[PDB]
This record gives sequence, structure tokens and C-alpha cells, in this order.
Amino acid sequence: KEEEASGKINELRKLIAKAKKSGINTLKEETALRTAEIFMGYAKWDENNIDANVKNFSLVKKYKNESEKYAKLLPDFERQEIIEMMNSSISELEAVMRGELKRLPTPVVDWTKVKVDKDMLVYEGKPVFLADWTWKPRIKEYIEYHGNLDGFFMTNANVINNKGDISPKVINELQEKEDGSIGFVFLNHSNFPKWAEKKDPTVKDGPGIKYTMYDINHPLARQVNSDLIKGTVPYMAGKQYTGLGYMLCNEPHWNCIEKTWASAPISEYAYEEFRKWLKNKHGNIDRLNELWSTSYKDFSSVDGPRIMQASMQGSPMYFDFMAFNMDRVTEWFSFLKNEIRKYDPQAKTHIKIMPNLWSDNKRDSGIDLEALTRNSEIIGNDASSCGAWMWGKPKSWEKNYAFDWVEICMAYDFMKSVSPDKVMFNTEGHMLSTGKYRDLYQTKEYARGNYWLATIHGLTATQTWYWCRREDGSSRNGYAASNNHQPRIVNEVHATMIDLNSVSDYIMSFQRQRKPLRIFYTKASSINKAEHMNDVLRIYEKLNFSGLPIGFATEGILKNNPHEWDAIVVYKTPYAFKSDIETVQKYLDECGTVIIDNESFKTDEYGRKIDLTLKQGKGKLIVVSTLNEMKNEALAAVKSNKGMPMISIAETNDRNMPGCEWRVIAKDKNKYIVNIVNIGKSDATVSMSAAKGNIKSVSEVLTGLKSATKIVLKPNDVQLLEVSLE
Repeated sequence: KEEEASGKINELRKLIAKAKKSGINTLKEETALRTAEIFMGYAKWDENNIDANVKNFSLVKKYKNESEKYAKLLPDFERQEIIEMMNSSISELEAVMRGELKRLPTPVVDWTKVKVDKDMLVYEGKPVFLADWTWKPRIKEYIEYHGNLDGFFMTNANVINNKGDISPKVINELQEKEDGSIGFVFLNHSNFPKWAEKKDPTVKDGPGIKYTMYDINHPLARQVNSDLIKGTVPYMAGKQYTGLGYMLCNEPHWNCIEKTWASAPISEYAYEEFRKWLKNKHGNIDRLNELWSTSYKDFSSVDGPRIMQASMQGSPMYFDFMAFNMDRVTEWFSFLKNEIRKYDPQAKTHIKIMPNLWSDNKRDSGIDLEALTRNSEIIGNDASSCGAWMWGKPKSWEKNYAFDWVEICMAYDFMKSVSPDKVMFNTEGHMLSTGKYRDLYQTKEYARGNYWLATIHGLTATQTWYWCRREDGSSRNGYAASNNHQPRIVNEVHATMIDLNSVSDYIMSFQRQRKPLRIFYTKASSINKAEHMNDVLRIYEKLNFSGLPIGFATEGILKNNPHEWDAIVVYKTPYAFKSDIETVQKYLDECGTVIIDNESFKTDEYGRKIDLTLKQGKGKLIVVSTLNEMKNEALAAVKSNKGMPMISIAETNDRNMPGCEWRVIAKDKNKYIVNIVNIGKSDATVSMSAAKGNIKSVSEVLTGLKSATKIVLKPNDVQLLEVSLE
């Protein structure tokens, strides 16, 4: 397969030179050719280092039993993937050269010239979308086609003394570092300097395991972070390598439920901050004593446990602890951002937030996705998707869906509800592999569908996990059967960016489209309930396959964002802040529509019967009993404001449920752009009609080929169609 692969590579290389002569933009095929050239060397390394790959595959649970076989077959698997990729590239380009496929213009992005503008990354006055790879060697061979993301890494360990002196190695790097390509600054928090630990060992208490291994409420922690930022950021300020911002922490969390993963008790400094937060929350100690059933003489005497028990969920002390943990974490990230802004007043910050700390049920992490998203100039995350785990009972998505769609659809939709006008930067993309998922045979169709779908929901740039391959093909649980062994996956991410760039105005219209239904979200219900996000997902899923972007409402969204929706839905939200209800009342008072079930808005965050109830007044207050009723009323509210899509879609499949998420935008008077992704785990047939009038024609935007009003999508398939009406 070595000789055969080299043959196809040489064939594509000559076809590229010929197409170029005709003025064809061969970026896509050059990207594939470069991928092939790189992975031929990786396959040669694999062929010469079988023993190293046996070890690599043994560390992977589903490839452990057959490790010797897998290490033997890997080199020819990689060459066979290159042969498939060259056959696809040669077929496509020969069709393009013969006028049989229409190739849209697409930019050759110079990353030294990309700028952030509102919710876009701009090259030569147009929106673009960026992909690079974690730990990829920054060499010419790898930055020509596979991304040119720059940046700078630092750690509080680079503060070498109490005086605030910075490691000379770090000063030397920053003095020499060129302006460079668009990049981000990575703040490390796992490595706190030993001199500080020796000076006051309490500085290690109440960590946010494992990525913040010191006390965010300790004064020596604040001195050290202030000293790091003061001594480094003046060298970075305004530089192109800071353009995608300052990443304030890797996967932060301060889990505080005893016997749970990455949990620890909070420090004594943190508990003193808790007494201050309780004084602000409750006003007088008598109000705390009534709720906690305690007899403290004042706020300084509060002296409850420094870690919570799962059995306490629903109690006032538990609520207070989790609410405080969120607020002090938000304040910590505010402190880091305000220190950076002193030395770089243009700094954009973000946080590598795990979206499942909002999309799953747990609220003990101190991660307030709304507050951290609002507080960030760039929407940071490391959203995961991927397929079935290598072990365990099926996840709930496996009944209906090809992959875990919940973070890149529902969490993205929450983040964009909070902040619609920001770039979104996935700083460790987990849409190809995780610790739990791996498949050597992962399809280019899966890879394209995922990056495409995530981009429809707001994703602007991705540093994908991960390019652990060194230039020689050696390695710097995660490695075997990751992208480091998959030539067609590495190539398809960049091919997807090329297509998204080619239609980036359409893509920004899909990202920005009116979200006319907002699901009400409150921390009052998520903190007190074991399974609030099961309920929020159930109503999201119920609404999300009707052609409409589905978004979220909170108190903060209603107070800070234009009310560009037709209705709020309130589902299984029995706990609410009084201020939630008051804010939803003000929306009814502006003639808003609220659709509420029988179970919602019954108590405050302490389970006390609520003094206040929603009154219809000038708006529309609709009480419903079922999910079906709630959906029927929601879509009626959109129809009443003429907000339904201009193209109607029906889906049939062998399941009980839709999987095709679809969207429609206007291209002009009688032409529409239809976006469809099959998130379902089996083939779906979509059937399209005009809402008014009659479909004249359907074509593929990317190919110019004629399509039909009835289409089969395989799982992970993407359709982008131009629909003309008569």
C-alpha cells in the first residue's frame, strides 16, 4: 500500500499543477495532498516502531485485547486512508476542471492578518472560521494548510520569588517573540511556585482540582497572579498573538460534594468569604438562622461544613454553599481579567469551560456558565461530542442520535442566548476523541457534520484535541486511534473550514438568526434539583426540530439583551428567585407571551411558597399540562408573529423521533438557503414544500448540482440547499 499510496499522491500533485494553470483554487486538494505527505511519514514511523504502537494501543480499553494486531495493521490502514483521500481528491478536481461541479471562491487565510470583529473572525473584510490542533509542532510543513494558531503559555511557577521577579527564560521569550499570527495566551494554574507554598502552606488548601492547585481566596495566591500578569502582559499587549484572547483557566471546577470526582473542601479563607456572601444574601443573621435552622449569634460565627453532602441538596445551607461557590469563582475570573486589563486595555478573556458543567445536572463546580460567558469578551469552552463510550450502559442520546449532540447544540445555544455578539473559541475541541470514546474507522462524514453543526450554533474557531505527533512521527490513554492515526479526519476538518468559509455570510446569518422561543433557565431550580437539566433537555429536544433556532431566557438575559423572541416557555422550574418572577412579569407587561406548566414558579430558592404569581395583564399567559401542549402553544406564538420558516420540512426515519435539525434563511425575494444536519442514528428522508406558493427548484449550494424536494440524509450528513419558489 506504500507504493500504491505514493502513486496516487504523485497523481494528485500533477492534477493540482494542471488545475492551477486553469485558474482553479486548489486549496482543498493541496490540503489533502499535504495531509497525505505528512501521514506517509507517520505510517513509515509506525511501520518501524510496531513495539511503540503496541504500548500506545494497550493503553486504550477497546484496543487492548488486539494491541499486537492493531499495531501491525496501523501503517497500511493509514496508507489505505491516504489512497481513499487521493481517489476522492482526484475525482472531485477532475469534475471541477470539466465544469461538472461548481467550486465557490474560498480564501487562502493569512493568520497574521485575521482580526476579531464582534461575533466574527475577519480576513479581507469577510467572516472566516479557524481550525488548528493542540500541541501541533509550529513548523512551515504544518502551518501552511493545517492552521497557524500562535500564542504564549505561562504559569504562576514563572513567579520565582516574593518580590515578583519573573523567570528569565520567560522574559527572554517575550522580548524576542514576534507579533506573529492570531493566537491566545494560556494561563496555567496547576503549578504554583514552591517558594510561596513554603512561605504559607495554607496557600494549597481548597484547590479547584485538578487545574487550580491552590486557594483562589488566599492573599498570597492573588499576589502571585498579580505579579505574573504585571511582569509578562506588558510584552504581549496589542500583539497579534493575543488576538484570540487570554485563556484564564483550563477546565476549572471547585467541586465540593464529598466522595465525588475532583471534590475538595473549601479553604478557611474561602469560608470567611462565604460568611461575607451570606451577610450580603441574608442581611441579618436571624434570616440565615430561620433558613438553616441554626442559632449563630452573627455572621462571623457561621461555622458549617467546608464540604457539602449530596443528601443536603434542597436544603438552604446547600443552596447557599453552591450559590456562593459560583459567585466566588466568578469573582476570581473577574480579578484575573481586571489584572490583565491594567497592562493590556484591549485584552479579550475567555475560560476553557466544560459545557457539561451546565448541560448536565451537577451545580457544585462553582461554574456559572451565564456569568462567565457574559464576563468574557470571547465565548470559551472545550465542548465534547463523540460516539458511544468504550464501556458502560448506553448514554440517553444513543436511543435516537449518532453522537452526543447536547453540548454543541443546547450549551452553545445557551452561551449565544447570553452573549450573541462574541466570537466563540473552543480551545480544546473534543468533537473527534475523548478519554471515553475512540474509533480508528471514524468517518470524514462524522467529522464534517460535527464541525458544521457546531459552527451553525456559533463556533468560530477550534484548537482541536490533538496533534501529539512530533515531526519524526514519534509521540509527545488519548493517543492510539485518535486523529494522530486518521489522515481523512485531519484533512476533513480543514476541508469543512474551506466550505464554511466559502459560504461564511450564510453561516453568520444562520448563527445570528432570531431565536424566537426562549426556554426559561434559573440557578434556583438547577442547584436545588437532582435532575433539572434532564427536564431542560426534554423541552429543548421537543422544540429543536421545527426549523427554528431555540434559545434560553434568564433574569440576566431579560435585563441585558433585546427581547427578540415571541415567547418564553417555563417547564418543570418549581424553584425560582423572586427576581426571576418579577422579571418575567415585566416581559408580560410589555405584551410578551409566557407558556408555563402547572409545576413551575411555586417556591423561592429555599422551597418557601412564593408570595408573588405571574399575572397575564397586557401580555399572554398560557398554562399547559403536557410537553405536546407546550410545543403546540410555542409554535402558535411564532405563527402569530409570522416567524415560521418559509420552507416546511417533514422527516421520516425507522425511529419514533426526528434527528434532522434544519434552518432556513432568505437569499432574496423567492430564494431560500436550507441547512439540514442529520443528528439521528439512522437514515432520514426529508420532504420539503413552500409555506406559501410552490418550490420551482432545489440545488446544492456547494456543488451547484440539481437536488430534489425529497432527500435521504445518512447519519451525520449535511445538506445546504438553495430553494427557489415560483
